[PDB]
Amino acid sequence: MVLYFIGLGLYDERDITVKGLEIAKKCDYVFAEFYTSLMAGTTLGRIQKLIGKEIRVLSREDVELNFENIVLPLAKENEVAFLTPGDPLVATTHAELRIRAKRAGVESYVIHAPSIYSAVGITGLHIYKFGKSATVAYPEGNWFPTSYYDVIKENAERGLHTLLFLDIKAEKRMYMTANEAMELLLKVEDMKKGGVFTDDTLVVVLARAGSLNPTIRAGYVKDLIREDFGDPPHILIVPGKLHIVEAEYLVEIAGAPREILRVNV
Amino acid sequence: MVLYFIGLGLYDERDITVKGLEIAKKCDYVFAEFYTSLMAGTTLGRIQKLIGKEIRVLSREDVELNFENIVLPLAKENEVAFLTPGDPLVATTHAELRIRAKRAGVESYVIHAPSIYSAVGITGLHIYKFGKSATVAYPEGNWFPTSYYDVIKENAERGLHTLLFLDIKAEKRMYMTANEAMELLLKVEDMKKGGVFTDDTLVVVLARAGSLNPTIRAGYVKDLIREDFGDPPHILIVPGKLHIVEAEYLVEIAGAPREILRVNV
Ligand SMILES: Nc1ncnc2c1ncn2[C@@H]1O[C@H](CSCC[C@H](N)C(=O)O)[C@@H](O)[C@H]1O
Repeated sequence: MVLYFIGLGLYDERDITVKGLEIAKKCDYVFAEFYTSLMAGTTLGRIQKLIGKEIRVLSREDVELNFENIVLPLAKENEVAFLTPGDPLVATTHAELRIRAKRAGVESYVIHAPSIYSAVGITGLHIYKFGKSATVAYPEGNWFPTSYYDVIKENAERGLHTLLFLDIKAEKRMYMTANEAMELLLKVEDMKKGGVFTDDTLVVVLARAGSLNPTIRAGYVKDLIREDFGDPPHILIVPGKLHIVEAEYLVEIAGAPREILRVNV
Repeated sequence: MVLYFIGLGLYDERDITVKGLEIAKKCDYVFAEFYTSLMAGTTLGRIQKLIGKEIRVLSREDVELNFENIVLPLAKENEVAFLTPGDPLVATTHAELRIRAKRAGVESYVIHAPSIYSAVGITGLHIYKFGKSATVAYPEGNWFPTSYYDVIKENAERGLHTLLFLDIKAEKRMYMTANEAMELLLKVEDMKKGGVFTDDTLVVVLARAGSLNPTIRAGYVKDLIREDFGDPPHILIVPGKLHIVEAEYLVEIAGAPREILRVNV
């Protein structure tokens, strides 16, 4: 009669909360999805070993089209868990699944976990200064989406930071790198000429948040565009004007050039 | 030779990540602060029991004025942890403590935990649509803070949602309720008269996120301003223009008036 939405956290199998782990262990059935994002620091096998239960992986179609036929029937008569990377319901489509549960007469509860949305706090940028967020999507064929560029423009215009989620082909386990994202933005700039993203733009790269050894780097596009930030996932941030405290953290912790202390504050 | 900043999560001792717990258990010394937020579902005793170590609680003064005298000295020759509610670097000034660690020759690492900043996803509002955030502070003396009102105005004009952290006076055991926040906002409205926050404004209240049964309510200020949302902590949200799916969730899960289903495109 109960369905638990449980977040797995940021990077590896230990990023699930103690609460999430203990609940998952007591569930009769455990499902999971790895299409909204991936857990780059672990494997399905290691997650299963930790929970001590077999985990049935569900595809985007399994969930979006058949959640009520695959998960809910069992949840109607058993304790069922649905694991998701990060924090449950951060992904836009997940919230609606709680309505499906209600419709099916199944109670649902949410067990939170760390999300990259809040983990960016490790960049030293004040969380309250982050504005609207966006996703940089790989262009393909004759389709060249650029709305994320406008998001940066609108946030920066108001002195706000912009969190940019990078494209991920979960199924093929292919991650867009911060370098590729920078190249794309420069490409968009060359087309819109809005003066939003150039070689002189200050950016922050956060790779493998959740790991004990994440890569946190800050600097100008011209210098970071070909830098190796390590293994994915990568997150790109275009900060707005900086509070001196933010700038000093970027210099001391993220290796930012001293120049930001006078140019970006 | 190391200092770990470890988040404890939203509501109780089990909201810590497994990673955080396993590291905390092996630390030589464990410190913590409980003034940045309120964990309404646990006690110091229960936290100490789970970690299996004595925890020295620090006051805001101990941290802000003497972190480098109380914590860092021991971190030079031992493995030390500093625990905080939620995520240690979200809506706190703790990021700066990493700079103090560096100058003291102490390596620091961050272990994230669920944060209210991302937990708001449980309200059904799309996380990417949240704009700049703000804090509703208790007026004191002749000083009546109002900057949060302008944040709401700015986000709303862009169609973005506004997350409002609520004030907390840990030493006085005072935790601002959503009701008190709405009352303060109505007063600022009368002063500035910008048509930003009135009795007809739709708001969302999330109380005790992290618990299994948090209070999630949506409705007009005139109807919710005197409603009992249960024990603190509380957070208030002022949505911008809603997507149809957001409205459906607010109606089905947060008990909002079904009239909001009729979005004005
Ligand atoms: N479980 C919870 N439910 C509702 N609001 C919460 C909450 N935890 C924190 N808050 C809100 O956030 C304020 C503290 S701000 C510090 C937040 C913390 N670092 C985090 O990551 O969550 C509180 O006064 C309250 O308004």
